[PDB]
Amino acid sequence: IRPRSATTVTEWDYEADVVVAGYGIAGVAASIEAARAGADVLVLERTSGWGGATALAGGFIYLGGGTPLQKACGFDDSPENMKTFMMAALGPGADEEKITDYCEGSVEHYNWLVDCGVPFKESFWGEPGWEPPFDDGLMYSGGENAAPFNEIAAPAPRGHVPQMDGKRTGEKGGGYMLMKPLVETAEKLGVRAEYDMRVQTLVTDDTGRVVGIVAKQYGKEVAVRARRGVVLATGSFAYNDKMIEAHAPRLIGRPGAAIEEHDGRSILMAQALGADLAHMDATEVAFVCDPQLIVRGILVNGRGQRYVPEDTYSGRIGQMTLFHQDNQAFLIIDEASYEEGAAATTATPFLRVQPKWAAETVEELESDMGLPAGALQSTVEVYNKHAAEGSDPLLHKKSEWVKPIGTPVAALDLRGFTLGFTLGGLRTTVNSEVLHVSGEPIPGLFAAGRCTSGVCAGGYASGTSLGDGSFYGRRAGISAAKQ
Amino acid sequence: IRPRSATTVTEWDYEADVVVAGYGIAGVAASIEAARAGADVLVLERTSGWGGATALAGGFIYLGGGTPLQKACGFDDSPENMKTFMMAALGPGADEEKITDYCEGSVEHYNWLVDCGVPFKESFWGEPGWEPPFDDGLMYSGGENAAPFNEIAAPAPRGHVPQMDGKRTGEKGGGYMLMKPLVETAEKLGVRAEYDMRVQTLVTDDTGRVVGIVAKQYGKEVAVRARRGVVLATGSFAYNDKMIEAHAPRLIGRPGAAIEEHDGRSILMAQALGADLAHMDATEVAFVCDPQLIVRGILVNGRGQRYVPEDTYSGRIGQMTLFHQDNQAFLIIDEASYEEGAAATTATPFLRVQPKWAAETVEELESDMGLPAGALQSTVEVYNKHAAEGSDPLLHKKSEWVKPIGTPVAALDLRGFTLGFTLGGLRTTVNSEVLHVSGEPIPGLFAAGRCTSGVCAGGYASGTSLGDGSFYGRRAGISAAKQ
Ligand SMILES: Cc1cc2nc3c(=O)[nH]c(=O)nc-3n(C[C@H](O)[C@H](O)[C@H](O)COP(=O)(O)OP(=O)(O)OC[C@H]3O[C@@H](n4cnc5c(N)ncnc54)[C@H](O)[C@@H]3O)c2cc1C
Ligand SMILES: Cc1cc2nc3c(=O)[nH]c(=O)nc-3n(C[C@H](O)[C@H](O)[C@H](O)COP(=O)(O)OP(=O)(O)OC[C@H]3O[C@@H](n4cnc5c(N)ncnc54)[C@H](O)[C@@H]3O)c2cc1C
Ligand SMILES: [Cl-]
Ligand SMILES: [Cl-]
Repeated sequence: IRPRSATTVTEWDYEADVVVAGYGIAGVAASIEAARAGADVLVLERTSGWGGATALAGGFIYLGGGTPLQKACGFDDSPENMKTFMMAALGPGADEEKITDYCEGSVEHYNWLVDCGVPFKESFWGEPGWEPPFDDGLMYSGGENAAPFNEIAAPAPRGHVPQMDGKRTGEKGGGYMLMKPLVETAEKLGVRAEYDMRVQTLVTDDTGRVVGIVAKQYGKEVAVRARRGVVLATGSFAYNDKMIEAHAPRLIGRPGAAIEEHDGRSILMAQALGADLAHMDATEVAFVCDPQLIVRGILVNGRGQRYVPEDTYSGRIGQMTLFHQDNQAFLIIDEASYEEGAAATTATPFLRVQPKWAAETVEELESDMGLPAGALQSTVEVYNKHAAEGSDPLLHKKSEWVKPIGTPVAALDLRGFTLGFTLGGLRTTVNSEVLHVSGEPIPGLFAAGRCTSGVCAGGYASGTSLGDGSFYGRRAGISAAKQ
Repeated sequence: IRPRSATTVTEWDYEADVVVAGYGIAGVAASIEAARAGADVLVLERTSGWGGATALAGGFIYLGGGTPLQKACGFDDSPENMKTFMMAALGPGADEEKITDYCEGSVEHYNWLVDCGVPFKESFWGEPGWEPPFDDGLMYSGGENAAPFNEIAAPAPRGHVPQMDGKRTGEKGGGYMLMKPLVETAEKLGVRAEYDMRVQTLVTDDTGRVVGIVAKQYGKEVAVRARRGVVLATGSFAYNDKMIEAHAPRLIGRPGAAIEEHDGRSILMAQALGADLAHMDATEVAFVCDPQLIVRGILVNGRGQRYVPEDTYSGRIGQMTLFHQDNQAFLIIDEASYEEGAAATTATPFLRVQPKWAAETVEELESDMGLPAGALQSTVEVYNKHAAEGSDPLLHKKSEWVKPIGTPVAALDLRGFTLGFTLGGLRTTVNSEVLHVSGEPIPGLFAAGRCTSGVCAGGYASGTSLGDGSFYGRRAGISAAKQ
């Protein structure tokens, strides 16, 4: 992992101006910009083909500030409103400079993606869910339309989703129709790609400039020269158990990144040169229960207490459950509401969890679940008293979802229903330069995507990973192509 | 911050075998061991005198496994029981190798401290509090005698406190009687000290070995040669705002380390060489309300819900409040119980917070506090139903503290009552060698105390900082003195 001195490289197996490690969203975006700038670009991919986790993703891309898609669907937004939301939802300690930059450039970035051939349907999906069941292009994806954020920033949906039939998240998701037009663009520009390239070490000259990389390809060591810059774009550290334990131990035993190649190597390679890190504890957290069920009940913790409005983003429900309720949750839902939720339109019918307990009364359900007498009954009594008036003054679930819980009543056992991926990584500038602990860029070294600390510092919104990876991937390619 | 090449050092201002940066607990312990091993030892201290944060501390030192002090006070313990507790309480992701080592060596370490002249009174203080009001030597300090840990490990008090009259935490605390006998020991051994030394940069040779440091002393740059090793012992990063934002943003605006010199420089200096880090998000959190009040009431969050047994360690109450209840807490307490708590013996009478609201009934108190109708009433009704039977089945506060809340009733406003210090830092071995991201020690470089990730990975127990700093300080001195 220690850097290799360039003087010890006897021959270069490959050479380019800009060498991009990783052919996912950040890597392809960097390749396009670098090639447009006139650089000779070579992408190094560890597997046998392009796409990475991006091709398996739902395809949300977190964009706003008044995109053509938001306008076509009748939703106002601005860069200031988007920034207000993201600072509140994606912290604490969110990078104000980076978020401001991302928001100010968002509409241009949407148009840039469309120019590369990424298609979006001018239609909005408005029901709770993890993704649009159909090929709709816009959806709420960060809890913008739920408490507390709906009182902090004006709600606007920012989940932009490429148009695709037969989306299968985890196999070939909406994220595939982000990657494919970008790959076609890169290929037409003359971007080169080498496969089975497992990048291992950075090569530096006696000034400390990064001037190439060492990799294993087809079983043997190879050295790749980078005349202008190396862009690290190899993904997260979710599958590196030692790093999870040391940095993000809330994910011990509940890994949820899309691919195994997310082993943190590029973070380590850069740390070896003195690169700085940020938010290494930050984690996306999914909650594997269908949102159409969740929104029609109340979530309670292991003490029978409500703790999150049930109409926020499911990922935020995941974080609140794992982080603050010791990963213990139950959905309390009356039989009629469960039936309505189970019949509702969803992209994830496989997440329709069946109730574990069912009873004629809340008092019986409470004793069935092993809760102390009154713990659940009181929660339901107080909820119902205010719900009869359409009001949730405790957690501010929107009134359209608020009504008394009736009988018979059921409980879904949602203990240990979370998993996630890492959000921390290398510290980078808005130009995607990797920062040394001195606060200065490391010459020749750029990075984007989930090997970096991006727009999310703590909280997460769906789309921010493909959003920041593509946005800052572009910046890394622009910067790396400079002479 | 980038390392200085030794070839560029034209003259060394000072030279020693073992150079210790920082004259607090970790630094003095390292100095004693290195000098006992026959090394020429030089301590570099940034301020005008020794002691650092240690001299201002309450003086708890987290020790167990059957110390002479535990035995004299009639408390059984073993290294296995101590390990079981610490793994459960100081995680998640606690370092099992390090905790096991610390527990197996704890009794020897207690005896080592006594041999150096640290005095302890053979007496135990049993009432809730932040420290013994008098000169008692033993106290519970980590919630060992409260849920959930009292069902996971056999309770044993491990807060060992040096004997001292007129202890004033933040000025000259019990921690002073840890530091003073150790300084006397170090002085008799011939340990040298230079003051106004602000260490800035490590010096490396062409193999990457750390062979000295560069510092500013008395206004000018100086270079200090370390023939055998450099021990970094300069404290935490709590006062470095940029590092707090990037790594531990839960502490933004609520700093609570004892001294300003905790600016993270040694963490950065070592990262520049490729040193690895762990648990950079981990934070001790104090809760600035007297424990004799807290234990006689119920704590509720901003939704009027209980969330922590009120007889656990106050620091754990702090963490639960800041981390999981958005820093919002209120103590609900009846007038009679408040009077009894306010009259109880404490080291911290200045933390006797006065109630903000007082009412004849819980229903009135609830509406006074702005809580929704029923939110607080139901909490108190359920608590009281079980408390009439001496039982807290929700949070398992011990029965001796459980009884119905009566009337009139008051609420203390404990929103924004937390502050803390950082627990993350350099990754070190059990021999206090600083680890590179490669997993190999950096030659010549050792570290201990709050510039390192020690026994705490997340949770905190009082005494673990002076405990691990002194224990791993010894190891750093032993390792650094080797040829
Ligand atoms: C179920 C699920 C759904 C998701 N849906 C969304 C979504 O809708 N919107 C969103 O924003 N995020 C989503 N994500 C997250 C998103 O998929 C990833 O965070 C994102 O794709 C990472 O982009 P990247 O360019 O950093 O990594 P990738 O797209 O994974 O690309 C990294 C590439 O680097 C290669 N690589 C790894 N190591 C090396 C090496 N040593 N040498 C050379 N190459 C290497 C990999 O094989 C890979 O091709 C989802 C995640 C999950 C688990
Ligand atoms: C109110 C309060 C009470 C506490 N009580 C306890 C307790 O009872 N038990 C417990 O375990 N913990 C307690 N702590 C924590 C404990 O005080 C510290 O964590 C511990 O003293 C740190 O030990 P150290 O050796 O790392 O740092 P220190 O003891 O602070 O020593 C570090 C030394 O390095 C010097 N230094 C800094 N930078 C440089 C530099 N660049 N060059 C040279 N020198 C430098 C400093 O001036 C200082 O003298 C308490 C904290 C607070 C805030
Ligand atoms: Cl992923
Ligand atoms: Cl401190």
